[PDB]
Amino acid sequence: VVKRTMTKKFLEEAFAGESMAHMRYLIFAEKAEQEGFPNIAKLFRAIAYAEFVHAKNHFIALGKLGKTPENLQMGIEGETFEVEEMYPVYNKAAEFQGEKEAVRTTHYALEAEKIHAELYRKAKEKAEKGEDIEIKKVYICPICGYTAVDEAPEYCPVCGAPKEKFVVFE
Amino acid sequence: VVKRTMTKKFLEEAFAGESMAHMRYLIFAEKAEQEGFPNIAKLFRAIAYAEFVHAKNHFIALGKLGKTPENLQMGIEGETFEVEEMYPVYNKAAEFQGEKEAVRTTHYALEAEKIHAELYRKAKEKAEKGEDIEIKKVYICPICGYTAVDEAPEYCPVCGAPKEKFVVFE
Ligand SMILES: [Zn+2]
Ligand SMILES: [Zn+2]
Ligand SMILES: [Zn+2]
Ligand SMILES: [Zn+2]
Ligand SMILES: [Zn+2]
Ligand SMILES: [Zn+2]
Repeated sequence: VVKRTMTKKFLEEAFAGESMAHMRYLIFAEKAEQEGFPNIAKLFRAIAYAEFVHAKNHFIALGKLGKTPENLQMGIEGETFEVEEMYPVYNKAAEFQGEKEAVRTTHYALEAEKIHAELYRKAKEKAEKGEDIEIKKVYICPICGYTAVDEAPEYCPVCGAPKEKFVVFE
Repeated sequence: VVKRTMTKKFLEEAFAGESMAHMRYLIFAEKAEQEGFPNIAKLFRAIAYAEFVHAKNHFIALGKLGKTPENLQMGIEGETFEVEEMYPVYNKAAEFQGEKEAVRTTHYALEAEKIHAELYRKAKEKAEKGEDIEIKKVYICPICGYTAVDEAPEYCPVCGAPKEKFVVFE
């Protein structure tokens, strides 16, 4: 595990850097597909996986990967900071600054993070007792990121998108 | 498209935070499966996808998504900063501070990014004049992120991994 302050900071910044690049590339891949360059889309996804490899290495070298229950606790904390602190403030500044599109994306994010904290809380009870959770499927709204386990409403309660548009993990 | 300095800076931070959360959840997913929690892994992956939705929204609201050629150009500039500036320096700091794991992960990242810039450079050329790239397969080393198109090397020149460990994108 990395312990020297500067090196740790540098690897933290690299982890952030690799995460952003991975994310940029997945967004770019989707755009490339829409423009009819499926092979370039494949190129972006594959390189995104390389960035994931790099980020995972940095993440592990910094000692931030533990067991599933602790990982879930890190999730609960991150989500809670976003719900309670970050997004309410960013949302309010956006509104105060008349930036309507930023008011939208922060509101989309905020409502979904609320759900994530609770799901992770519920899964941690299970993991800590050595039990996997019992779930059939997860629905994600591809517009606002609204998240439902097993059953979802016919329309996204945040953005109004129809259930048929939801992304299903099963 | 967000113009106010504060809101923009906040969205940029939120995009960074969303990218890292997505990355963390993908790392946690892989760990949850290894520990025998396939459903928790499924929950990690699904939520990671929701973070992708939030980051894409912030990214688009920031005006950062263009057409494939200009997306490739932004990729090229990012890769070039990593290759020439960030990782040589982080690698040298890690070595100077005696952090051998960090020396390793920065070396791993470094060697792989050199390949990335060149491929995006090649793909941009094609994409500018309306062509998709020609190329069936991309190969990625799951240990160091080494990248090879069409044909895997007999072993990874960076980490030494057998041809057969490479992840295929086809
Ligand atoms: Zn990288
Ligand atoms: Zn979340
Ligand atoms: Zn929605
Ligand atoms: Zn989010
Ligand atoms: Zn790269
Ligand atoms: Zn390798």
